[PDB]
Amino acid sequence: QTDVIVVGNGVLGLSVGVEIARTRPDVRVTLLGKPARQYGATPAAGAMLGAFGEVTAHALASEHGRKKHALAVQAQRLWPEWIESLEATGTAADGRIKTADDTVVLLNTVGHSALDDANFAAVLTALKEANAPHEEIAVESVDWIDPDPNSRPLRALHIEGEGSVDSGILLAALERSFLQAGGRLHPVDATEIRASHGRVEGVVTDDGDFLPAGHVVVAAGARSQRLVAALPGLAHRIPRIYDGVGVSALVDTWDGSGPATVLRTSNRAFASGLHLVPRAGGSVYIGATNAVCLEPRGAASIEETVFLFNCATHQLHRGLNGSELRKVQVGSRPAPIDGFPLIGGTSVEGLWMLSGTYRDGLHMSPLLARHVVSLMDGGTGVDGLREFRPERDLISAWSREEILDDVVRHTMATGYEFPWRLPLEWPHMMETFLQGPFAELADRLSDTYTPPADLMTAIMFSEREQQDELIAYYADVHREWH
Amino acid sequence: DVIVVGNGVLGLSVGVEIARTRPDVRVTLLGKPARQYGATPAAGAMLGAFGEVTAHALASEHGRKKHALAVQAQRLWPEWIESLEATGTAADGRIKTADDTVVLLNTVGHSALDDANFAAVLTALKEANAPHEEIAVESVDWIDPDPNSRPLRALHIEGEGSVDSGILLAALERSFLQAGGRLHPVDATEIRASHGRVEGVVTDDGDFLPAGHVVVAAGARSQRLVAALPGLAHRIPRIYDGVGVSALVDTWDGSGPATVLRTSNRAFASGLHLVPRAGGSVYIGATNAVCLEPRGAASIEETVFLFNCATHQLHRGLNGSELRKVQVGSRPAPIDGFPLIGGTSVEGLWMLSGTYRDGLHMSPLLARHVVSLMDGGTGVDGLREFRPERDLISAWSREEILDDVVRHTMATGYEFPWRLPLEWPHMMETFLQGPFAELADRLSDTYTPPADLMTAIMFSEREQQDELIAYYADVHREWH
Amino acid sequence: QTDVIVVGNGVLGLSVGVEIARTRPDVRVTLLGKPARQYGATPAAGAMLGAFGEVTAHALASEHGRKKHALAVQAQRLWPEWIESLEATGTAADGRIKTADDTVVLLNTVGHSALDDANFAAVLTALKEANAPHEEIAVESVDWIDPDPNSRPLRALHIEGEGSVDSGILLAALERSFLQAGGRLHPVDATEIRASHGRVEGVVTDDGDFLPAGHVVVAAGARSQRLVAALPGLAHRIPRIYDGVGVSALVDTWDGSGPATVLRTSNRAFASGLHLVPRAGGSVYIGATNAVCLEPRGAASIEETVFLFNCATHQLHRGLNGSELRKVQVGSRPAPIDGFPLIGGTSVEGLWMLSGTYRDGLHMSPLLARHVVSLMDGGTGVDGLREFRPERDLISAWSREEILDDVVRHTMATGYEFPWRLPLEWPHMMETFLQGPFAELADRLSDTYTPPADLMTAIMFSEREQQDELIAYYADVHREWH
Amino acid sequence: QTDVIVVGNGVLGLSVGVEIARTRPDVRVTLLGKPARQYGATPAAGAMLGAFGEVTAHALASEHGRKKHALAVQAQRLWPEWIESLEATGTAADGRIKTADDTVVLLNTVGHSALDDANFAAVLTALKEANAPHEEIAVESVDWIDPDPNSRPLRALHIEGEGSVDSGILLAALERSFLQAGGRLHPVDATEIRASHGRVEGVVTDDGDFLPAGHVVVAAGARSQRLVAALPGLAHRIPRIYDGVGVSALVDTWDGSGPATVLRTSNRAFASGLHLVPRAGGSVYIGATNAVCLEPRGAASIEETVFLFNCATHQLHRGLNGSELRKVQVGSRPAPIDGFPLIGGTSVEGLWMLSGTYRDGLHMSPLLARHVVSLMDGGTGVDGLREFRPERDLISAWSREEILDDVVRHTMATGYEFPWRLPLEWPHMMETFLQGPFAELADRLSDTYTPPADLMTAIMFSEREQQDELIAYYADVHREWH
Ligand SMILES: Cc1cc2nc3c(=O)[nH]c(=O)nc-3n(C[C@H](O)[C@H](O)[C@H](O)COP(=O)(O)OP(=O)(O)OC[C@H]3O[C@@H](n4cnc5c(N)ncnc54)[C@H](O)[C@@H]3O)c2cc1C
Ligand SMILES: Cc1cc2nc3c(=O)[nH]c(=O)nc-3n(C[C@H](O)[C@H](O)[C@H](O)COP(=O)(O)OP(=O)(O)OC[C@H]3O[C@@H](n4cnc5c(N)ncnc54)[C@H](O)[C@@H]3O)c2cc1C
Repeated sequence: QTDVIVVGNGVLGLSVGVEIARTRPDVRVTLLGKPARQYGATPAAGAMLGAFGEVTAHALASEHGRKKHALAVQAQRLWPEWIESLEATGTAADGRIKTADDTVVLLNTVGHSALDDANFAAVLTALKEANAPHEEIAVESVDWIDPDPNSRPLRALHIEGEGSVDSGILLAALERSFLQAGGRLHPVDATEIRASHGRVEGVVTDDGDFLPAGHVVVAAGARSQRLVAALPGLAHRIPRIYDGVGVSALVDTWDGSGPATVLRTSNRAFASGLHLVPRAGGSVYIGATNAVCLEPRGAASIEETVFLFNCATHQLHRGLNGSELRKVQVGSRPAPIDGFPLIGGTSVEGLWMLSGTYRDGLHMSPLLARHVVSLMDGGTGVDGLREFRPERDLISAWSREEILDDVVRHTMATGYEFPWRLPLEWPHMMETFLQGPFAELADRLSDTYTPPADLMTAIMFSEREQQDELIAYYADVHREWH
Repeated sequence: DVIVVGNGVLGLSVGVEIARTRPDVRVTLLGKPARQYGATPAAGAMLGAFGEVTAHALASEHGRKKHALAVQAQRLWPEWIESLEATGTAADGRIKTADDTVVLLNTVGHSALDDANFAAVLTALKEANAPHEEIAVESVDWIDPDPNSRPLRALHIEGEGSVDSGILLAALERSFLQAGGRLHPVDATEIRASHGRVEGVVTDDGDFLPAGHVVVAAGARSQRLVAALPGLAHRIPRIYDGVGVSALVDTWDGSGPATVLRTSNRAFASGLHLVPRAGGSVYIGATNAVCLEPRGAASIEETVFLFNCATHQLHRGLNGSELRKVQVGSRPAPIDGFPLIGGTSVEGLWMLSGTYRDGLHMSPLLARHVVSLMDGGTGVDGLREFRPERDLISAWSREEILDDVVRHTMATGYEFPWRLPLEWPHMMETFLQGPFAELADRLSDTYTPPADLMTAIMFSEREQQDELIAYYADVHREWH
Repeated sequence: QTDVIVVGNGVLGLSVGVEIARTRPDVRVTLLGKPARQYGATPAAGAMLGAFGEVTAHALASEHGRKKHALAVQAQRLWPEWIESLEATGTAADGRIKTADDTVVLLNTVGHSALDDANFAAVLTALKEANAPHEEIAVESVDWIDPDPNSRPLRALHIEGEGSVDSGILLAALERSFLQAGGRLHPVDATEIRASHGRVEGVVTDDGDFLPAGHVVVAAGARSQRLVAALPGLAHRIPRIYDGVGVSALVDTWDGSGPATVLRTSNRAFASGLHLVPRAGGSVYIGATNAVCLEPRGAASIEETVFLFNCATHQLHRGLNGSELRKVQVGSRPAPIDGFPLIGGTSVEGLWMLSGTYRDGLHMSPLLARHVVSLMDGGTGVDGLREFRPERDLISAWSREEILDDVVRHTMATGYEFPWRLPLEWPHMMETFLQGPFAELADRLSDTYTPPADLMTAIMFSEREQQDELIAYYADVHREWH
Repeated sequence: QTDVIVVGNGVLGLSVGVEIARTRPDVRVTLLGKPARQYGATPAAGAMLGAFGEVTAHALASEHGRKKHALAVQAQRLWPEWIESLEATGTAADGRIKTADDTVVLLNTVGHSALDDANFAAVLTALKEANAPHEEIAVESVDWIDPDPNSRPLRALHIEGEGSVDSGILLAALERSFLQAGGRLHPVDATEIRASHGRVEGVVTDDGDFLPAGHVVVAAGARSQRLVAALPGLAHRIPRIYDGVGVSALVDTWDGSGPATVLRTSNRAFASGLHLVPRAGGSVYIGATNAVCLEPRGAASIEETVFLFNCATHQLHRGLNGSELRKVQVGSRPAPIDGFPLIGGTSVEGLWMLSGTYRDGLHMSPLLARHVVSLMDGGTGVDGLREFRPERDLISAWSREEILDDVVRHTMATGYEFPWRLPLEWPHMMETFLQGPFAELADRLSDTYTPPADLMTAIMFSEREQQDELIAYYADVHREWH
């Protein structure tokens, strides 16, 4: 037997683990990661099986964005049989993975017209282009919702067959399915990947042990690039992944009710958004904030909890105000510096990566897992994932001008989403005075690379030393690839 | 001899029609250039038929009849304007200021009014086979709202436009004089009648003017003038002052929209609209408060609310624009919610009043109706329920009005817009129901005032409530 | 038996347990209660040693209020030697009970003038009458605070020798001191007090056991009256105690700093308030909401968490916005139906109660513990606590008119404290329409008893069946005592 | 000729006209100006006799500011006898000039701490230094006011003998007193001052006439510099005066009541402020906005009317909300480009100026009139007016750094005064991004001159062509004086 080590116990690590263990009787597969799931994105997720719900005008204006969207639409088709195959290893008492079949997208005025109006139109267009079943519906026909009238939706979009899963029941089902197929769970973290003669030898663990392997799959979420970056040359050949720190909450509803569908807005300032995912047992999930952090953070800020709760109680259901808080959850969306995932092989024989999936790795997991396992078996996996190979020059999916327009719009959107109340001249004054500093920052960081808006705002408000370290990083990447 | 009492749109419109149709008779029109409490000069004005539609109005038979008359009036306006402009020159300016209207739906209001009323307007347009289109908000020209106050739906109504009310008044006066009418700039103090017939009018300079016909179109003063005649105090429904505040603004860049911009009718028959004017001016309107006594000056509250709504919901550029005039006028507000149009039990005594928000729009139809009746005709088919000598109409159940007055009260909050703890609205709804139910039960066993008047009565002095209880009891005695 | 059983493991149970064990070395004292401390007030407390800080105009306008205040002033004097005696049983690593020596009371406009202006004046007058060391200080001289300018204080009052304790370190010190003095901890709950021939026999526990005793001291917080009410006649002779559900939070500050003093407002709508209590290790405590509930609740509502966080970030320090949330805490202030504590003996020989202390049982604990132990030893304990004996007709400390004025003012204060933004006619309209329903409720409940504002609002918005049950309760109490 | 022509019929022109006519009975004094008083500051004034009420920390931090304040304190002493001398020419039935004897300054939180807190402390210090009678009073003792509780004052300062006049009754009394003393009113405007051989010959009027004179006193408000600048060399020797456009209103109060004192805040963003001046007959005056405009404007903007009304109804009396609006008034405060008035003689014999008095020309009028008449008679007038001579290099009363700090604080104050509601990170973000653009503008305008904050904000948001014209102006002034 030829040993495979999967580093990471989120949706991506476990999904690849399950696929390898089921497909490869010739391999012993060991999966690393602790039950604490420190900084874990997956346990903090609702989660929405978001393909069309995730559409933004800005994403679909780039070739790379359209390619990512096509993969999300393909992933949706795999979910019914994937769920069936995971539930089959359990019993009724393990609970149901699927919590909703459909999604309603709501349009209210608690946000920027330049994001919410543009994104609602882009979602409609993407659905029509895909010939996907959907209907614009009367807001009056949306069941369950009880918004503040001043925060109410005036348009609503029903998307058929775009639903949600319980992320906790999914994780439990993946672990159980992994064990059933002969996989071994080793509850320790990788400290170091060992390689020599251009080949992986295995992994040093944080209990001081060494585990030998012919294949190492890195699916360590936001830690994935930092782990691989220690190997020779790879610090400037694997795009950096940061922590997209997200806050969500589990609430026991006042009357034990919940909506029959996912309820969501389109993506909002700096890839945040508002949604409610149904759960069993009189619980609802509400999400979810997003802030790119240059270092990991495992606790919610006061600001994040207040913003999430204020949005949900005003825009979705005022009944949530009197509902009991059961849990505040925090996890790190793996946020790639060039805005696209890191999926496939490396220049190191037997070294694979599955990371940088940001807001929709959980949704894409069955497709991504099958792609990487096909590559490991000498196949070509899924068409169109070649552009997202982990060992690459940074992608430039947008012009600097497009990103500078976007970062100012997203900054203004943090105001409109609050929502603020300002003198009417103040917004245009702030727009005018935001342009110059962001243009200056972009010019200073690099002659060739521009970070997307989500990362550019984090860099703008970081320490001088952190900005200078990123200037050096971008210059070493340019040197490596040009 | 014919005497028209009142120099608003209704008095002058009937004056012009009489003078043009009866060249053998002397027609004299009373009223002063000051136009004290005058509704017409304070109007934009919108030729609002479909724009005026509410779910609540169209749920009553009387409301559907009023709406049918508004739709009929629209058809008369192009030829009416042509006939008034024909008596003038290019230099008098144009009566028509816009051909079309855009209705905007934003969330700066109550869902129970704005969502219901937008759906009712759409249905009314489709039922009437009126040309209209739901349009993308992005395609509405000129507007620059606060994003948190922006519309998410917009409705283009073709051939529903606006007039300059000042140029209309000047054109009516000029057309009246051209047709042989006489303007006598004094007020009527008293209508003289004996042996069941009008003799004429005593004026406030002490003179007596004889007449075979007296047409009362004195706006909110109309019923008080006729109520002095024997028996008529409890046979002519009372008319109150629907005090409205509007403003003329010189825009920062001299621009204006090509269409009327408006919301549907809001709390207590207020609303937000912009009517285009010539010369880099726009009209913004308009507040509404039923007052048991007349008021000729704007409150601070009314000016701030009108300006706040226009700058946030229509165009932030209006914030830096110059205020040219704050206008105040009294919408004639009938106690039973419907106009007073036609003849009386007194031979030669006619009334044209109680038109509230849309007398100006209905004026050519109403003028032609009353002139047809004066000539022995039957005028316009659907006006019979709105005869001025009547028992008070009960167009809605007490329950419907109690639901409406609580919704309108809550709408004053959502329209501000307020920011409150989330439990407060349901708490206020619960504690508003009892007092309004108690007031309604106390006022009368049979009559219920509509929401606009019920809120004014709720917050009036005990003595004013008791006087209204006596009024309602004397009306019941008279008609039952 | 000369055995003593203390029922409850909060500050009051443990404080009386320690005093009994130290003063009666020949007797076995057993203390009941579980480490979970379900609904526990003490673990959720900051806690402030609040005497002058707790002063309201409304409390000091009643004879009973002035008597309660005199006891709080007396309790303050006991704290230095009490803390010394508790720390003496531990070592350096157990940490310090005292976290601050002084308090600053802040006056801002994020509240009702009828509460905050009246209460600030009452605190000043109480300090001057007691000849207590204090100073009105310039707001600019208050260290650490960084309020939103629109939420800033314009007056500030320094109170010397009014400080705070770490409630967690206090509980650990009381348990350790109890063991050191020969006390036994039995981690089970009392289900039933056994009595016959007018005398306590002991306690049935929830593991089915029977523990014999000559003395039973009930300090079970908000459960105290429900436990004793099962004994013959006592349902209408021991005033009911409800749950004053309070939400607080532990925050790790952005820079590890904290204030050197307690920072607080005066008591606000329905005995809520805003305060920050210093803690060791770069943590601060923020508190604290209050809602009287007719049934217990062990979880924070969304509303409570948002209100607490919004007040602290605007009125105390905007830096708390970016600070990490470590814990949301929930506990039940024991809320007596007649507004005064239940301290002393009963008509049942050997049955004692220490409860109904609402906002300041922790502060009064050393005085209350010494009072009850003196009574148990045949003394008269502390002068002025005989009015607060647990077996009594309901106190009527205020006229019905005073309470109706108070409940409308407190209702309006929930608006001003938010703070709301309303059309200027709405407040007077709401005041006018609130008076009638509260007058009607008060008249319907009883001809003789009026619940204080905090309880009256809970009864106003309770189910018809709960109102009717309270009407019957008040009628059975009147029958028993008249 | 020994004939005197006064150009201007505001408080300054009429005050100097009265003093000349009374002191020189042997000479013909003619006063020009029309009853419309186009752009007139005086008729739009309340007016407050503001000396201590006008104190700001920023003004008193400069030597020129302390000199201006000393003149305001000296002017206050003249008012009782000045009023007596004007009322003596009339009867009871002419009405009373004085409408209040005293002023209450209110401190609320509807503003920037960096202006309102600093200015309240500066007012207190200035009063103590001048030995002026005053008292800090309980807010509860301020009669009449009925603020929104969230907008209420927490501190109040009673200033004795700092009152108000009815500006309309003052103008009528000055005209009557002028005629009584032999003055002639000629209701036309001056178009041109004629001078040759370094001496005034007289004035061309806008009806084409020529009026000869040995003395011409220019008190034409904001038109005063434009009139004199036409004479040879004077275009860069007389500092420019702009229009400080101010909006005020007359309101008939709901019940005919008014306060017994002036009610005011200290000066606020860009020399705006909130005040109520009592009037006879159930009327109150409310003021007053301020905006420096590079061209005159005779109509109120929507923004100005809403801001004035919102502040008065929330911060002074909610009863004003239901009160009737009688008149919106607009006048131009003469706003000198270097921040100080233009008072005294010129290089042209017999040519005098009284202008650039901004917020307190009306208050200073009796002192300024006496100063100019003393100079015309060969005296030295009032001590300390020498720096404010009209023919001068632009004053630099503050460092560029002081003005840049001030303009950012005033910009932020437009937010806090609204008052806005924003996410807590936004204010520091806006402060950071406002500094650079104002620093850049200041550096670009001139190497030596810096406009005060009120003018700098108007220049920042003016057209490029208007900025360039001001750069040229500053360079021509530097050339003339260096
Ligand atoms: C703010 C506002 C906005 C409006 N907007 C619109 C709009 O968009 N569309 C629309 O269709 N309509 C609008 N209206 C007007 C509405 O249609 C009215 O119902 C209509 O204008 C009433 O006309 P009237 O001639 O009956 O009354 P008025 O216009 O009030 O004319 C009555 C006249 O009679 C005079 N008078 C009083 N007593 C006497 C007496 N004793 N003798 C002689 N004369 C006397 C008065 O001084 C007055 O000039 C608006 C009104 C207001 C106040
Ligand atoms: C948010 C908040 C903030 C506060 N802040 C302050 C402050 O700043 N200053 C101050 O002085 N005080 C403060 N307090 C506390 C206040 O003084 C309380 O009145 C006091 O803590 C009550 O103590 P207790 O021991 O009576 O009750 P608790 O602390 O409730 O203890 C009772 C214990 O008995 C247990 N129990 C219940 N039933 C049984 C049973 N059948 N058998 C055995 N055990 C049982 C419970 O689980 C619980 O642990 C605060 C409280 C809250 C909720």
